[PDB]
Amino acid sequence: SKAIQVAKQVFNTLTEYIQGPCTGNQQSLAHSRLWDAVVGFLHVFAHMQMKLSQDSSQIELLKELMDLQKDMVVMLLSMLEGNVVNGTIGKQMVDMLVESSNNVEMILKFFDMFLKLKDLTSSDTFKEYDPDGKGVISKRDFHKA
Repeated sequence: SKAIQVAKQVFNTLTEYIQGPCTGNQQSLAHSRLWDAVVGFLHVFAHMQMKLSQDSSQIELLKELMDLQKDMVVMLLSMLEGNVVNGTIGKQMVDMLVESSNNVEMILKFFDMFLKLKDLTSSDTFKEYDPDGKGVISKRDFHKA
């Protein structure tokens, strides 16, 4: 937990060098080894989000991993805010998505799991499946539903 907070707080002070769109300060950062640092950070997130979503002892930890995951993309959102269309900084950001192809799809397929959780719970074909409604359904009837 203490190793994430320093990576989060160093990510915040990377945004503030960029945000008010000082264009030279995002030229000289796009030519650095920033992209190598954020390529490896996704590789942590795609693997870690599965295995810490197995017990409630890690779900205290996973919120801090989720919080850094939000705090990473706010930075590279702030690199894009001076583009035109086929802009240079727009091109390289696809490059660290293609040179990091295989690992960005684990989190997208991870977010699809819990986004469908609301309406299946909000579907009356499921709402009266085992119970009427109390805080309890089943495992085997929850399986087939």
